[PDB]
Amino acid sequence: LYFQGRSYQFWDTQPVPKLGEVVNTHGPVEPDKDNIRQEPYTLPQGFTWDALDLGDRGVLKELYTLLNENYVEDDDNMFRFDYSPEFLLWALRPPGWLPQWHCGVRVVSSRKLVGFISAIPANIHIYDTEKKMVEINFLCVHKKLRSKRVAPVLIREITRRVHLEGIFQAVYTAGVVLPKPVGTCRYWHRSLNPRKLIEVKFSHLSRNMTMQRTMKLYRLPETPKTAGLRPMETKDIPVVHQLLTRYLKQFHLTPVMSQEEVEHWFYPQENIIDTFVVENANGEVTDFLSFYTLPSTIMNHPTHKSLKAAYSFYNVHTQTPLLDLMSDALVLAKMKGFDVFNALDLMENKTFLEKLKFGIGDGNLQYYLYNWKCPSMGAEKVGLVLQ
Ligand SMILES: CCCCCCCCCCCCCC(=O)SCCNC(=O)CCNC(=O)[C@H](O)C(C)(C)COP(=O)(O)OP(=O)(O)OC[C@H]1O[C@@H](n2cnc3c(N)ncnc32)[C@H](O)[C@@H]1OP(=O)(O)O
Ligand SMILES: Cc1nn(C)c(C)c1NS(=O)(=O)c1c(Cl)cc(-c2ccnc(N3CCN(C)CC3)c2)cc1Cl
Ligand SMILES: [Mg+2]
Repeated sequence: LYFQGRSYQFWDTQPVPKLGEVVNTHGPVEPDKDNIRQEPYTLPQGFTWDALDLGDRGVLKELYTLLNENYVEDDDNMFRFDYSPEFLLWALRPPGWLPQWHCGVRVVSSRKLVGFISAIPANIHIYDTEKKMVEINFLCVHKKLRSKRVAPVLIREITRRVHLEGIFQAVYTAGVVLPKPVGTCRYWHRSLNPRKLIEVKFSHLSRNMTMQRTMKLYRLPETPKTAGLRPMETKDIPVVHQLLTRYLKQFHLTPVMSQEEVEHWFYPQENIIDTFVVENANGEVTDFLSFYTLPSTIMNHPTHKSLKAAYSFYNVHTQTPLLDLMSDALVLAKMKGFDVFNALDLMENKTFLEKLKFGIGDGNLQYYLYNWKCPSMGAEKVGLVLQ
């Protein structure tokens, strides 16, 4: 059985392994290029490239609107991600960000923004190799421009722009199956406000249960249990960096963060990123938990307009049991007004998902490397979370 809906006209031309090729080697698919195309790729007539300065508030709003109206939706068209402008700044301007890697497509005549793709730099540990790579995210084509082969042009153009800076590998996640996943993860969900989630058909009411009984089943403590939990502060930057660096060594695909990157990714910003640390009776920070804020717009519901979701980010345990840490994460999310807590089955997350009453969801998230041939891994060896 060859075809399963995709004969990969674009992807078969790219330096990636074929779907169903078993990989036993480790290394690049093609050599580092010593001459790179200087000219942007040709777009269809009436469209032009534009590098978006997200420090211009109006341009940031334009990107916000493109994504708010055209980024990831569920298959029944009830929910769409609603990344805030300030979130987008957090995700797209980490240390080493470049304006040319905020790659937009605009209509020539009206200047309307109809396409986007982004690269951010990251050091990536893949098995026994550490490479400088980029992370690709926020690939989006306006709904009215769909299936016109614009996505391959966006992909080739960010590839060129990244090659110009001397980087020849990338890491990316998507919901679609492409040549070739290095790992596959599943989304899991922990109800915090089950009433609302049942009302908007995110969850279903179980066979023999009432609304009041489902509320009781998912009821959480009013405050966390772990001794010495508190918000991350500036003084915790070094130890958070140390804890994460050491904790991530056990996995096979991880970021390798500088202290400035740890500051950027974890230092709390209201309604974007939350990090809590465990400072013990000695004064030592031994664990931390983190989650980011990503609501989804709710279409076609009479009462509820926004689904408030917290996403598990990086959780490091050395002295507090992981089960207790995540229990505290759920409590903190509840306290802050989240409707649901989402997590993937990567890292050690399978050790707590069922025990803490997460339900499995519909969506697979595929992890990919560009121009790096290595064996695939189980979800539990994946130690990388992209927003
Ligand atoms: C060294 C540096 C390298 C840097 C680059 C690294 C690689 C980066 C790779 C990008 C990582 C992105 C990370 C994220 O942001 S993942 C999030 C992606 N965004 C969305 O899902 C938002 C909603 N959907 C859309 O806006 C559009 O439908 C998109 C833009 C996704 C496709 O637009 P459209 O629906 O109008 O289609 P087309 O006619 O233009 O093109 C169809 C072709 O594109 C292939 N396709 C479809 N979806 C994806 C996808 N998510 N990754 C890679 N390829 C994808 C498809 O197999 C086909 O190719 P082939 O089957 O013929 O081969
Ligand atoms: C409440 C809700 N809102 N919405 C819009 C949805 C679909 C749900 N249901 S869901 O919670 O179970 C869920 C969730 Cl969050 C996300 C995805 C998904 C799918 C494909 N790509 C991505 N990304 C791509 C790139 N980024 C680095 C990572 C994101 C995410 C699928 C599901 Cl099915
Ligand atoms: Mg298109």
